[PDB]
Amino acid sequence: VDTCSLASPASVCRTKHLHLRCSVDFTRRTLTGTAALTVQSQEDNLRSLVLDTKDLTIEKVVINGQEVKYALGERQSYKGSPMEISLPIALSKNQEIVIEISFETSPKSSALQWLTPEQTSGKEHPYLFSQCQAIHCRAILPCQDTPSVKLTYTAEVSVPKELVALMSAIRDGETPDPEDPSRKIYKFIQKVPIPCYLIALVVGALESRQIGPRTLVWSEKEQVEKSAYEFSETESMLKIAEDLGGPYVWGQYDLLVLPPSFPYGGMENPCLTFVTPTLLAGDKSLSNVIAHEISHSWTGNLVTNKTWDHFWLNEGHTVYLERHICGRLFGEKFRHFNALGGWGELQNSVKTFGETHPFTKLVVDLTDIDPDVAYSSVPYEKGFALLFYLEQLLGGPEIFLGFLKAYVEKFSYKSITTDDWKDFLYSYFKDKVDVLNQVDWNAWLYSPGLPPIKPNYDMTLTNACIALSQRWITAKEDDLNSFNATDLKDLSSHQLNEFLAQTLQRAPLPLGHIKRMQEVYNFNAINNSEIRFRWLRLCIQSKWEDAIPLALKMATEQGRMKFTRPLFKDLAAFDKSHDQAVRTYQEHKASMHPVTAMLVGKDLKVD
Ligand SMILES: Nc1nc(-c2ccc(Cc3ccccc3)cc2)co1
Ligand SMILES: [Yb+3]
Ligand SMILES: [Yb+3]
Ligand SMILES: [Yb+3]
Ligand SMILES: [Yb+3]
Repeated sequence: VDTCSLASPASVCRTKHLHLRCSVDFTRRTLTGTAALTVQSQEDNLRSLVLDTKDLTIEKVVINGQEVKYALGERQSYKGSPMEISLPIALSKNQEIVIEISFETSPKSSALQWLTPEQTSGKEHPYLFSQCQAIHCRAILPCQDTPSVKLTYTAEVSVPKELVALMSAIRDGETPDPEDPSRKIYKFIQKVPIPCYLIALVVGALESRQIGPRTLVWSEKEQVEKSAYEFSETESMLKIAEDLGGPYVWGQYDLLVLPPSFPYGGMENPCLTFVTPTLLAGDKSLSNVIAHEISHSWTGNLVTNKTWDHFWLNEGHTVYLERHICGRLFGEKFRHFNALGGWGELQNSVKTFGETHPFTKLVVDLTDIDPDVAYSSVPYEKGFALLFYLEQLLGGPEIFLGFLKAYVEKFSYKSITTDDWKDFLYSYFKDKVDVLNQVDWNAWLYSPGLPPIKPNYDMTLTNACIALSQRWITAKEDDLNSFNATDLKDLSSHQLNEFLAQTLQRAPLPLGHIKRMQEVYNFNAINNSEIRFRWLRLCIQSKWEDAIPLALKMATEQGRMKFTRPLFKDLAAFDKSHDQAVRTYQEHKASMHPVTAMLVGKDLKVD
């Protein structure tokens, strides 16, 4: 049972296919159309079924060419409203029918952000993009909005002819709209079954550049050249990922660089990974996010979590593969450096939530929890830490990678639970069951807080970061003169970020130390978003009033939640910036992504 879905479960009926025909109306901020669901009964004498919806207007439901009865239930908060459909003829087990639902979305759809021309790079055209994970697909179309059900899909999308539509699917042509010569229809096919959280749409003034044999980058024209360079390692990462995971089954691997309000670093929409433009550091240094989205083509998109309580299966295995791709490209010492950084992010999340908090468990219970409120680094890093621990326990990365490949092959096209994973781990490692039974499974999977054992990490690349951080933390006023730009000369961007992260873990530092850091290191000049984020948090938490306009600008000029939520929270916690933080939120809230708007409002206690 999926506690986040109000739809008929997969034991009752299963959507096999969606045919979406829709029109994007930027004047009304609506998507209007038909969703034709091919549904297979899983029981005898099926006479009704229930779909998820959220803020959808339903015009009619058509089966066998006639309108049928349907009823929308009372709204259940973030879950939306269940839609019960009375079938005209009882179905036997395995019988399939087509249900055609005529619907329109709400301008406030939590799946969608509608941008005005002034919010875009080009300033002439508007822009739309979706983000369905976890349970926002129901705010675009009626569906069994659960990852326990996988379907293929086809779509035809009518847009103003000056604009381009793309989806999480193979492009299947474009024509003038035969109903309206001011519009174009773009067609799409997704022939690999997916959970519906992977459906995605973008409409805007998009251009493409080829960067590899199976990859185009898409953005507004102003970002194409920088994006092509930034993501040039993509084909190399795809080849490594195929070596680790088995064949790439999805045909194309395109990248779409969204406007700056995209809420996440990336989203693994099949055939078309969506990425934040905050990756555009100019030196490819944030390419781990691409390695992570590539990895999801296996762990998440092929093997899927059955319910959101088991989300760690998706993210932990993806971080694990991501860090192997980066280790194959840049060395094993680098993989251990990134692994140890992730432990630090886990320490931070556990300290923030508290060590007894239920969202620090690996397997969570999202009954009556908004999944967007539970989202954190925990499933990423506690999930990675478990796999990295098991790697060490079971004989190292070569051996554990054999398990990963076999796991993907076993559960390809399926939706699974933690128990399914664990049973297969035990089956695969049958000759090492004595080692597996040493694991404290109850603590790792079901207990809050830090895991009960910390893995072993190579320290080679970390040591200079720790040493410099400790020099600053232990410095007194009379030591500040000893710091110099030469301190950084042998540090990569990754090490500078880790130096900041280590130092931020001990924040605040005295204001004179932070002033001295700017004087000698000129961190205000650095445009790398991860470095800048941690530098600005360090400054604000250390009560540097000069950093307030910089922090407010970064919090509002982009909307990646990783950056925006903690910058707003730091600014609200500094008495000198509190009022500006709340005022700035209130002035921007109407033109924010709807999920970001909600979560920053929760964080700032501003309703
Ligand atoms: N260990 C652990 N898992 C979670 C968790 C589970 C599911 C989700 C849903 C979600 C929401 C938004 C975007 C992507 C996924 C979030 C967190 C927490 O702790
Ligand atoms: Yb029957
Ligand atoms: Yb075709
Ligand atoms: Yb039409
Ligand atoms: Yb078993």
